Amino acid sequence: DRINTVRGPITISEAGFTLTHEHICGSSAGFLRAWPEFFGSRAALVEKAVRGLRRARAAGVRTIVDVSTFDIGRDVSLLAEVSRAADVHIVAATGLWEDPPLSMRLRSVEELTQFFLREIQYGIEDTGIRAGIIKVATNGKATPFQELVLRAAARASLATGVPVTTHTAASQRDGEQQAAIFESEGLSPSRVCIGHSDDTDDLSYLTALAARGYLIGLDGIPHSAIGLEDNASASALLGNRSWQTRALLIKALIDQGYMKQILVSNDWLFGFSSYVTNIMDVMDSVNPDGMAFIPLRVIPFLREKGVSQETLAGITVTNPARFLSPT
Amino acid sequence: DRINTVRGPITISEAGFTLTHEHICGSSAGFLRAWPEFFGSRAALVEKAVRGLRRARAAGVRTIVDVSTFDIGRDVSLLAEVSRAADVHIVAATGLWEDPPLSMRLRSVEELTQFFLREIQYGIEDTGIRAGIIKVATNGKATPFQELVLRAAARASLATGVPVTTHTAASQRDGEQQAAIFESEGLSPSRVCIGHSDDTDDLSYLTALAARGYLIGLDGIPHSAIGLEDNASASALLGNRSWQTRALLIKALIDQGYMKQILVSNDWLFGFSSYVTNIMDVMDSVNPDGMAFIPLRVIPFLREKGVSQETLAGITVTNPARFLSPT
Ligand SMILES: *[C@H]1CC[C@](C)(CC)CC1
Ligand SMILES: *[C@H]1CC[C@](C)(CC)CC1
Ligand SMILES: [Zn+2]
Ligand SMILES: [Zn+2]
Ligand SMILES: [Zn+2]
Ligand SMILES: [Zn+2]
Repeated sequence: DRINTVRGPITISEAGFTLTHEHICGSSAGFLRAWPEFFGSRAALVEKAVRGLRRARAAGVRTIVDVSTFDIGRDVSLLAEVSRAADVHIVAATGLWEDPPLSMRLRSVEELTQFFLREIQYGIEDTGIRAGIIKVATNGKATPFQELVLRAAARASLATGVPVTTHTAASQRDGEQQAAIFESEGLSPSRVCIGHSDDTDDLSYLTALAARGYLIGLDGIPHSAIGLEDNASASALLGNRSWQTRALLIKALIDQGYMKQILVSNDWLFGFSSYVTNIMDVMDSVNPDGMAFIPLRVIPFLREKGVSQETLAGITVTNPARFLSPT
Repeated sequence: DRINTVRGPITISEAGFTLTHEHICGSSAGFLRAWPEFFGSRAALVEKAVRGLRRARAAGVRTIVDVSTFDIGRDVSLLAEVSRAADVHIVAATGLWEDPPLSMRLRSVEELTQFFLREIQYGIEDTGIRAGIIKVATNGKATPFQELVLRAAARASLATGVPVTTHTAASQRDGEQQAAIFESEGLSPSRVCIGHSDDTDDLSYLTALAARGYLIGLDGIPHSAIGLEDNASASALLGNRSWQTRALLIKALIDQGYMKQILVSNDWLFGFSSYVTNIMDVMDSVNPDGMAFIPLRVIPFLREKGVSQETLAGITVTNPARFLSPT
């Protein structure tokens, strides 16, 4: 009956309009602490995040799910500060992404389960802030360690009811192996969002996942390097498909009967140290609306394409609440 | 005229008997903060380190150089606590080892130089504690990023006078490429210790480095899996050469005229999360003396083999002071 946020438990009705895959800062463990000048300063990063979340709140957003893990450099004290100043709920994540250090990569499935359970059930570091989601990742066929991470995420979710959300290389159909591993541990697909699924146009892949009961994360809608001229690093990161092409996948899944299984987000950030220098400036030039892009641009676009206000409210309010509520 | 420690500047004469390659904890960035239970508890790790350093101090040690970097999970607040409780000076390190995260691996040589200079000239995180050595690493041919790290370490040392110490795969003669890169930046070999050099018996490699002026780090003397039965992970980490075989390299370099260029250490730790679970228990069974192994076992061994007290005092007191004193 309660979702954990960086400011404590909230009721399901308090979540409201929820972006289910976002980041305050995409970094690495300990990096903001050791090298804040990379972001100008910690205070500058806080100010940029607060301004952005305030603009998102003005556009209707009430909650974001920050799916930054330990190895994305999640700083829940930073999240708590930004959430208080902007009056936007923030759900924090446990799990591991694609850059775990040796001290994680050498661990067993049982050890990883203990760590994920620590952050869900006890707290993150010494903050008492508890994670409300488990984030995992593959980029193609799972490494042996990533198989353990997926299994540990399933075990932590089975013990707590907290959902799992994934990073995929969608064009490699990673979600199929992720699903197989999750189901081998007994995890219900209704507890799992297969993310970055808007990175592919393969409807046979997307509907294969949705038919089994998975939630489908169409979470990078504004990610596009169309127009960026001669920027190889931005094109490799953002792709050459338009935001409209990504957004139309929302309509496609609605038209196939999966409106209750769609989760939509921007996968935006306010600082970004785990990629090339100045990528944040490039991304901000692509999408000045930042996290407000979903309510300000995507929802009107889909309404114009014939999607009802009621269905879009179900996707942005009802589905995230059903997903995040521990079950 | 001063060496920076985790408790502030000390005079050269205060350093005394110095172990030049040690670790309080071999971990990963943020790991002790996020998962202290891996070590039992933070307090248990502190207590184990204080007991060990007190036993080292009783055996004659006055200073250790903790060559844990950012990506070894260096916690200078932990080092400061242990150094105060044990009355042993601890010199902290900057640099990067073999497990840098994406936020480091994507950086330029200029950016890395800024980061190393930050930790030497300003402070580590928000602690005001300044590093007194720069640690770098290769395992075979340098990766492109490791080339940048070596160059940035050279630049930081050229600006500050602080020395550089390296991790090598000694049997692959890494020190030769490390030397080439350092010298291409104008760094004096007298500011560089090529470490893990006791991992090889190749005198042609060791003397090639010493002839150019490098300091030679014979820093893992008690590392041996001889006697360990059927432990593949311990054998891969520690090797099958005896501690006596490693220690006799000290005598070999003395006999070749390099007594002033030898640095000796244990490469010991009190916690170790970046390898297999329970490796610390295995290592402690191999060498119950821990960091006291050099004064309690190696120095008497070399005296029995004909090395003078005066030469061993030069190696353990004079050489570390000459190396660490900024120049
Ligand atoms: C909201 C109304 C229901 C549809 C039209 C699907 C029938 C989607 C938009
Ligand atoms: C101390 C005295 C000098 C030697 C014998 C090298 C001549 C080493 C031991
Ligand atoms: Zn991702
Ligand atoms: Zn993301
Ligand atoms: Zn090493
Ligand atoms: Zn070491």
